[PDB]
Amino acid sequence: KVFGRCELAAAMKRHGLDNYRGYSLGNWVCAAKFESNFNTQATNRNTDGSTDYGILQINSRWWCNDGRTPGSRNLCNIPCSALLSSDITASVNCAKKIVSDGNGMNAWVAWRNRCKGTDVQAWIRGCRL
Repeated sequence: KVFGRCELAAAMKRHGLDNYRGYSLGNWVCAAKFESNFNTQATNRNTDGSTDYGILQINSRWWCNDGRTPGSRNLCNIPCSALLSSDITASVNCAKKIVSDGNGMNAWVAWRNRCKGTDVQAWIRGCRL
């Protein structure tokens, strides 16, 4: 599924991401835009044998099990395929753990390259939240 910008913002605010750990809703919507362009089925294989899954591109090396990532851990205790659902619940709950893993939102490279330090409030424009 491909979320409209405000549609995703609503879904995220609904799952408690607005201001979570000090990160405004805009930060999350912006991370989502550049990590997967709001596509829940988005996937990117990495050169280290891992794969990034879903709307927030969660990595299989440490966060979910896809059965084909060497020395992989499953800290979020879920199959990576669960991160490809139209329901973002799984991704959000896993994301909540990642953002508290000692690097803030820096865990998402796209957020770091395209959202950090910017006027992220613009990603929430036009949304009746």
